[PDB]
Amino acid sequence: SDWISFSHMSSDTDHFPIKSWFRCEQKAASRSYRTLGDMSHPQGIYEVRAAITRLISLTRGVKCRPEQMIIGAGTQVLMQLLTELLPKEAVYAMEEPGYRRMYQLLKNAGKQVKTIMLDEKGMSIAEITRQQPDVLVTTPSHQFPSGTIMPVSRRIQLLNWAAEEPRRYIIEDDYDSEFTYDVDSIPALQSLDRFQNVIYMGTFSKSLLPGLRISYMVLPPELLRAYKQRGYDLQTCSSLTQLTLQEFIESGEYQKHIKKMKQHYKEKRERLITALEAEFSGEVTVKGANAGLHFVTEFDTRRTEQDILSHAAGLQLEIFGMSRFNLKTGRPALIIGFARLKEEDIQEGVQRLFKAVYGHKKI
Amino acid sequence: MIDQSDWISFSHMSSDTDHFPIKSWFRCEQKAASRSYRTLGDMSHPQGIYEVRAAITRLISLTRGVKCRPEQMIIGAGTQVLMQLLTELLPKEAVYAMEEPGYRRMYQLLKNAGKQVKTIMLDEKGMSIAEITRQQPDVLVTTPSHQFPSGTIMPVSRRIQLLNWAAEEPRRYIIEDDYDSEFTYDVDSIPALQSLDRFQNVIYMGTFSKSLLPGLRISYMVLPPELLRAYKQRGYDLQTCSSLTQLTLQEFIESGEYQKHIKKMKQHYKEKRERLITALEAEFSGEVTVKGANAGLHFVTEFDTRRTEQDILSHAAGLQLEIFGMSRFNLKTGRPALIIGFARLKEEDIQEGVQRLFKAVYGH
Ligand SMILES: Cc1ncc(/C=C/c2nnn[nH]2)c(/C=N/[C@@H](CCC(=O)O)COc2ccccc2)c1O
Ligand SMILES: Cc1ncc(/C=C/c2nnn[nH]2)c(/C=N/[C@@H](CCC(=O)O)COc2ccccc2)c1O
Repeated sequence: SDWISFSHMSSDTDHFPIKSWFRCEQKAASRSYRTLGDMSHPQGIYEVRAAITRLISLTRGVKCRPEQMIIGAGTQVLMQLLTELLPKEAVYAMEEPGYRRMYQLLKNAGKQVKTIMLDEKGMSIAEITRQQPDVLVTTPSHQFPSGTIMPVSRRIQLLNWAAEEPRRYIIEDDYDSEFTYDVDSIPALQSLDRFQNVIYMGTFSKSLLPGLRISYMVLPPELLRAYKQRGYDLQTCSSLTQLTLQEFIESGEYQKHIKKMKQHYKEKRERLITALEAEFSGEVTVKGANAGLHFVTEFDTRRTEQDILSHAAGLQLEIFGMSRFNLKTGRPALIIGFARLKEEDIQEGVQRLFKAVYGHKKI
Repeated sequence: MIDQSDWISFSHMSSDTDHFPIKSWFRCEQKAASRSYRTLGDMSHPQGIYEVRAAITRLISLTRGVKCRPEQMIIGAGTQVLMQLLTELLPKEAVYAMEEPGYRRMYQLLKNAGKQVKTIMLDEKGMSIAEITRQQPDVLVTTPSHQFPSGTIMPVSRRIQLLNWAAEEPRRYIIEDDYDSEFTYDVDSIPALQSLDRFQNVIYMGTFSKSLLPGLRISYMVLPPELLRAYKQRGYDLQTCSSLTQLTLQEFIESGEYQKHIKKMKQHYKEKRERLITALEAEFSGEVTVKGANAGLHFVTEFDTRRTEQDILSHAAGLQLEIFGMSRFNLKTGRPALIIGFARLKEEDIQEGVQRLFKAVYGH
């Protein structure tokens, strides 16, 4: 195929060390084959949880005991489980724009879900305070999709809000947090909390592969108590997959991989920005590009988003429109992911985009 | 002394890691990866990769006569996630009914979702249609190929009474849980209940987690059109089975490795069951009643003994014999009945195992 991907929901496969991953799986398998049908703790194998605990304490400042952690095949199963540990009449609140899939999950569960618009610092604490929800879903590292990084002041506002009344919860979806360009790392919301009002949720899908689904969540001890009272849950990650993750982490292959990828995506992001800036000269507006694996581009042009995307599809440019992320007019806005984008396709990538916005490039 | 490690297991909740072709599984995974690596980076179709679903569909039509299209099938990491999903596709206020004795874990899942769950006793033909029509549930959970745990194979005639019952009123459904259906022994090679479902009241539930790599959970669910339509209305589900685990399973099947393994295992289990039956019959000479064999990986033993089912169980730990009593499969009182599972039982251990059991039962 001659497709070029500006997709945010695909991941790199050319730079993921799949041979290392398989070697770790062989090493795990050799270490624990006798017990493979035995290590089935519903929360995840303890040592896997401890390995992830150590990792996210180092790289995110998350503080927690392995016993608080729950591993799962993907963020959806963990979220669904979460909605059953939280009070059943909890009013939820989601960033708009945001993760519509999760919006739909909460609606389908019959939950009330308020939509909290963004401002320059991320999820609006004014809309939060006005609408008085019980549970926040927020993406502080790199707002999904707008790309805004929640500054520390706004984190503190959200935590003060959770702290002012019993039984308010912040679900911190730290998706896309493994990378930070032209700015340093901000400690996680969970890390700043002087209390225990944050559920930390992380995923390995952006850093290993969507193909494999591994996610986890760190419960505040009281939601852990409700979880432990259930008595019937089964782990959804295969034991060998968990042990492979453990070996991949404790061998150092994981941290080696992230470091190399941090450099790769930084240079890719820079070059892709320069190329968008030369091709569009000033008629592109780029925002949300200080972290994560995508940013936003707004375009000064006359066609609809449904049209610009319909042309790009014809021109074999995989790209998505910002309208997809309304939970529910202006100039067209698109999501440029660059995780799957080959460096050698950057120049030809913007062209096709510079042509999907209308149909040409006369110069 | 009394070697502490010398445990013999009669437990049903197992699968012989020893006998699984682990190297063939990894070679299939490697072949899948060579063919499709540039595809792991994509998002699986939410139902599961089509070609995986198609391979499973071809398999279960051959091996069970299930009649379905890959389009109807939903892959998931274990039966529980699929059952949770199912409870959300079925009407909120649906009234469920499960076999008693049965699978406590699914009972707990349903009750924790706030569902009314009826418990339905067995007769000689399995789940009691008479109790079903008395207690008036909407959705049945049943194990027709080999009732868990009594081991009764529901005969065609009772299958038809269930199908008739479901067709009589709107919003009835039959969940066919076809666990441990990869094995039958010399009788009752009867196809899936779903193969008779002229009116689309059946949801077929199958699983590989007994057949494949220990610790791996791959299950699937075949949905009738109205529930499939309800599933497509959601628009937000993410496939829980790793794409590469799906592609390995597909290679395992289409390379023939999967069926080769089942033929071998089936043979192994038929002989092990035979040898274990001959031994129980020799040791107990009629003071034992075996029922619920001819399929699966466990059967039931009723014992000719003044001892308590709980006295036998506690003496059994005292002999390093891991065994389970029928009493543990009540959801929520006479001759003692035990579940003999021979999944993780060594042929070396058959003669010792029944002799230990004889002293669990009688004390001498
Ligand atoms: C804020 C947020 N929170 C969780 C997830 C999903 C998590 C997960 N964790 N484990 N499994 N799934 C997503 C992304 N969702 C998909 C597309 C969004 C959409 O356009 O709908 C992309 O999925 C991935 C693709 C490649 C790599 C990693 C994720 C997300 O934006
Ligand atoms: C009627 C029925 N339906 C599905 C499943 C499991 C499905 C699955 N697939 N993937 N993930 N979960 C089981 C599980 N039974 C286990 C629990 C025993 C208990 O405590 O009662 C024991 O293991 C087995 C023993 C004998 C046969 C099969 C399994 C079951 O009984």
